[PDB]
Amino acid sequence: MNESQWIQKHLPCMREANPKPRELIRHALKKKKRPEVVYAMGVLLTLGGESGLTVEFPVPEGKTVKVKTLNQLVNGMISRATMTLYCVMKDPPSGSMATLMRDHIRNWLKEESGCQDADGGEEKWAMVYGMISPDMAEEKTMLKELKTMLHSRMQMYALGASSKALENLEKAIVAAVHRLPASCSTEKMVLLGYLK
Repeated sequence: MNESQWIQKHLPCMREANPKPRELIRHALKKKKRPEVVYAMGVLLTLGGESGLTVEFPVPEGKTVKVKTLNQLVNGMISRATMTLYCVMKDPPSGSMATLMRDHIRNWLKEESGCQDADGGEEKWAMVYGMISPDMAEEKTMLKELKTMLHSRMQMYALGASSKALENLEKAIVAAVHRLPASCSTEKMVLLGYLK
């Protein structure tokens, strides 16, 4: 229940959207996320009580087939996901089937769409980097060596180091954060929340 909050809680990129159903749709389309995901959010919204999200979506290519069973839905999502999802919105199921489709799409969004993992990419490391001079990093401490690792990571990317080399360093960083003392309990699981 409450698809908007569900979407926003579980698909981080969507928190930047105005919480209304259509606004979420206009937002993800603008951001040009994979077509499957935006259509899945459409279905999840409709099945939750929104009634005309169809006009928000670009009509996809091909025959407009109808989607009654969890079966059709799951097979249509192999090579024709957008069309099948769009067809769900356009002529929605009811009762128990609606529930099965709902839990399917929700589960799909949460664990297979790739849209549930936080922002990877360079912005990530610069963000976690700007978290260590606010922290008195002058402190007789090895927490300052984290910042020097993080600095070298951002530096390495600019200076052209391979993905493999970059990845070693990322493993080391995550290693060093785990090996931080128990008085950094909260600080640990925050840092580990941004780097997985």
